[PDB]
Amino acid sequence: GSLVREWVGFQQFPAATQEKLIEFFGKLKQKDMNSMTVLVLGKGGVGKSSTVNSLIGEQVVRVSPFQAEGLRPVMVSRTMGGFTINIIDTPGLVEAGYVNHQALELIKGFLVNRTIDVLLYVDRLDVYAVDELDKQVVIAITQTFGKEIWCKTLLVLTHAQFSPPDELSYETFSSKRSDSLLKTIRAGSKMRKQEFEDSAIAVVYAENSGRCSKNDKDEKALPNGEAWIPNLVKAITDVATNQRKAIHV
Ligand SMILES: Nc1nc2c(ncn2[C@@H]2O[C@H](COP(=O)(O)OP(=O)(O)O)[C@@H](O)[C@H]2O)c(=O)[nH]1
Ligand SMILES: [Mg+2]
Repeated sequence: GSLVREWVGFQQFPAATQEKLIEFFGKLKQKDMNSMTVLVLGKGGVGKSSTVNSLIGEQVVRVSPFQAEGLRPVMVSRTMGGFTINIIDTPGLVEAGYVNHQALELIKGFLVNRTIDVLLYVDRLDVYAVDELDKQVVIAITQTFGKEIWCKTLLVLTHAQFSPPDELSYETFSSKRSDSLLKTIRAGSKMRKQEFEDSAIAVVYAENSGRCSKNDKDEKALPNGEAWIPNLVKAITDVATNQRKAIHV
């Protein structure tokens, strides 16, 4: 009785987002790609589940303030028009004051005979933190995966609609928060520091909350003004298309 699931969530996205999303995917189909596997890593409570639930369009993955449990990666697979998109929602990687290696390989296991196209690294925008337990996370990642991971990676900051209190210019605030994070990755995963500049990772901002508010065509927009879901897949898409090796060997 099961083959996969009909992306009922898509029919749910506003028109401008539907037709925009139909474009990006149309690209892969033509490049002989009728599937896309996205992974999602990061610390707990950053907004992995919230975001995935956002992209697919339904309540697939469960969100939670206390994301101290979980402990087993779930894959979400929806299809339509002959195209299949799947996201792997990985459990938090920080387990009480430190990286959780138990689960980190539990992830490395979930994907043994698989192929990854895009990896999403999430953290929160509303954080001003010089997080270095952070620097740890960035290491463990390169430890399990490695060289290919960051080239096929993307940085997502959630709570993209965080009004920086008492001091301004969300743009002056956003970058410092993006830069450092990028900086921690260029530096943390030792390989990249000079070469980092060679390819560049890039960032995408997201606002999963139901209070995000809209725009002309009723699609979740950022303060910046554009739709984050639509342009977010654009990114997952460009990365899925650029022919680097993929999480391999
Ligand atoms: N990602 C995200 N979470 C938000 C946002 N606004 C509020 N939240 C809250 O932060 C929590 C994130 O939970 P979840 O995504 O499950 O964390 P995960 O463990 O990384 O998957 C939710 O319970 C939301 O109530 C937002 O813009 N983005
Ligand atoms: Mg989760």
